[PDB]
Amino acid sequence: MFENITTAPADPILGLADLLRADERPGKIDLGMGVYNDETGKTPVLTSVKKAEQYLLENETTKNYLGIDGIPEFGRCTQELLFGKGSALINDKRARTAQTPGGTGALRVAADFLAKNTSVKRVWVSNPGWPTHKSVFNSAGLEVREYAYYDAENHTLDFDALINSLNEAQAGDVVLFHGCCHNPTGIDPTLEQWQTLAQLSVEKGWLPLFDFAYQGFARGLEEDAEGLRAFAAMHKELIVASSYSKNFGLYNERVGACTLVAADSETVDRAFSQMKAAIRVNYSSPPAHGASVVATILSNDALRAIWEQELTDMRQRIQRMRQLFVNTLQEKGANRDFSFIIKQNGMFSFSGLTKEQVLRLREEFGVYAVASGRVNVAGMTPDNMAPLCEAIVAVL
Amino acid sequence: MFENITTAPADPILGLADLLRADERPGKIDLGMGVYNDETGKTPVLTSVKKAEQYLLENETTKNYLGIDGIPEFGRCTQELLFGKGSALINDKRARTAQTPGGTGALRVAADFLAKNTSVKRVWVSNPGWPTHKSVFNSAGLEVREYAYYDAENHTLDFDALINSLNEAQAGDVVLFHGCCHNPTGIDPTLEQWQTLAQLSVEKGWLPLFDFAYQGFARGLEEDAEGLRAFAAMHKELIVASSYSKNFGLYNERVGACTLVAADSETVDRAFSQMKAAIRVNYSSPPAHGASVVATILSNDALRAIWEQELTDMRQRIQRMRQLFVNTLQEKGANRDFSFIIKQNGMFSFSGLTKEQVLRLREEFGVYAVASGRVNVAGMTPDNMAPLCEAIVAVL
Ligand SMILES: *Cc1c(COP(=O)(O)O)cnc(C)c1O
Ligand SMILES: *Cc1c(COP(=O)(O)O)cnc(C)c1O
Repeated sequence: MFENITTAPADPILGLADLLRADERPGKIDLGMGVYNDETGKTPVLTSVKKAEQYLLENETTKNYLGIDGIPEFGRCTQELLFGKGSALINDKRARTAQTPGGTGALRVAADFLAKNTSVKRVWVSNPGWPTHKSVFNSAGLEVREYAYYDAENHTLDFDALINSLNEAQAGDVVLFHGCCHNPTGIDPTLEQWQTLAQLSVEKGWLPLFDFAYQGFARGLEEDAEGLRAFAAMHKELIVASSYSKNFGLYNERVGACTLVAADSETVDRAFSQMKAAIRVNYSSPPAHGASVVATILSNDALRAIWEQELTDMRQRIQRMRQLFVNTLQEKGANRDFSFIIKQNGMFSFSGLTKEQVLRLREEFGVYAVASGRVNVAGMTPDNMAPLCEAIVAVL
Repeated sequence: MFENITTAPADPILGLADLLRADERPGKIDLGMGVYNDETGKTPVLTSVKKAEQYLLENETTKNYLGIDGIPEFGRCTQELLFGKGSALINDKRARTAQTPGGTGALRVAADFLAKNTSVKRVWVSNPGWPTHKSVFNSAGLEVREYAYYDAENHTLDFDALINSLNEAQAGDVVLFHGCCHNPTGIDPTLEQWQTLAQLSVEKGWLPLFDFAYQGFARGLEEDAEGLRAFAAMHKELIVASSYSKNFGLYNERVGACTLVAADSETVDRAFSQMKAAIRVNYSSPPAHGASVVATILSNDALRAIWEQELTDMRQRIQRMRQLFVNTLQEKGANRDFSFIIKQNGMFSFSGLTKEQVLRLREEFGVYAVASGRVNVAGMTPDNMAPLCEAIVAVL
């Protein structure tokens, strides 16, 4: 039965891991996958997380199955983090949250839910964008369409082209937006642009689907959610797929959530029962450990304070590497101006390097980036900055 | 968009949890979901697990993403547990294992893999059986067919009817077998019957898919895998979905595996790349905690010894509750003979109660069982045995 199965094409992002371990030479620099590194080039477990794990080890009395939607406290805390402490969506009980295995798992659950319970046939994603989006929605039987977003010549958000691109989107179509720290451009809409988009969305009857994997990496927890909250004030329905992989450094514990919002509590509950049905035939119930860590931290004043400071330190170290990167590039004979990199937020930098330049950096310099020219700034340290910039200057 | 979504039908097994919390009266007895309870009626964390979690808390240095297939040690140890220490399947590198979120997650991964990478169109499951099987395979677009299995009049495995039922199965069809502790009959084929089945399977060209969620609950770790090993000796290809939810008491951490076997290493690797592609568009990579606990225990001689003894104690307590159940039933005026319950292995008892009797036990006695008449013996304690048997005798 398996004689004729064909080898699967490598993943443009996940596949980098395979090439890295395969490469033996020393001095390799991993600027591929979006993982935070500290000044020493390691991805440590946060102190707040270690303390929460300590608490769980001493107070946990059973590993008995969680409900299909997961830990309730986790859901409450996630909703507060997304919509704000005293949000009306929470007061009117218009939102339902299912704990899922990572933000990717939330997208999959959203995809299966939409495919068999609604008339949705098309999902609009940005270009440039995150490849996994297309792969996940296509796997559920939904077609993916792309909308313009980036002005490569001016290194800015091409709002005009974005709006014109979306005019081709019909009512009932799903439009996916990155909450903040757009992957991979790092360029987000201003509050006024978000407001215009929220207004345009209601008017044309689109179903907003927010992918929120970097809350806290742009400006702050509350500020980074302003766009989403702008939409939530106008819309009766929406979907939010969020992840705690980066802001909690819980990558491998797979901690995320899929939040559903409807016009009222009876409608959301009815729709949510079908979301649970989708989860039931996938992994049944979610993994407790990671989500339990998040709930413990967010619900304990002391731990939350420590975590929030650790998040701030991560955001600040990336900002510093971002400025050291630009300076070191020009300092070593940078062919052109890379000041546009300072205005990008998040872990990445959409450098503008071509596919061949990225390939060359990999083969003769041992520097790994994504073929799109996306580099992980969070992967830069004071130690690898010099050799890193020297390789880039050599391929320009 | 969500105005007209219909409420999802309740799950025959998972739904019991919702009715239990909704029921306020005291004295409720949960004999529904397959979860182990100790003499006190609680589902404790195993001591070996607590020790492994202790080790992880002190030695873990990062939560960085695991590869798509999970922790390699976990896979190695899982293969050894399934096929035996020095198995030829392991020597010839004919098997590939992906760590998955629970045994249900492994089934889903197997389902998606088969649906888009092979000609498989039909999956054969037993009747009586486990409802989630049909739901998972149907969700992937595969049709489910049922084969006879139980002799309700003699409380035995109707081998004749099983064979005749499967003659309608064509080559290229998938046939699902429960490794041991058949859910819900608790009646497994003898070694000789397994051998006959392995022989019949090869001859008719079926693709075996084993669901192994109770290894160690029938007779022992090695003995419980004899059937599977009988098949693995004859077949060139097969699939095994296993779970550590019960034998490790790690229900909510979602620890399972999907093992693929092919004629040779180049074929399995090629086919496995497509299995990873299936996982990639679902949850990306698996949750580390639970699987890391399992790997730690199985690879440490000291911890493994403690765990194995804890497994033995669980199996033995269930056997004792099984005999106390029968005695207490006749002792209180049991209408008929329930000695057939002693010969069933695993956590359950296929009692023979009708749907109405089960409904009545629930509504006026507060005793919860599955509509199929399946009762969780592992949920019985010396404390609830009396009231439990009195309710059952009243509905007979
Ligand atoms: C990292 C990321 C996610 C989710 O990641 P998980 O590891 O699955 O939690 C989702 N969307 C984008 C754009 C991301 O960068
Ligand atoms: C319990 C069980 C499983 C898997 O359970 P998970 O909780 O998903 O690990 C699979 N098949 C049967 C027949 C089971 O009883």
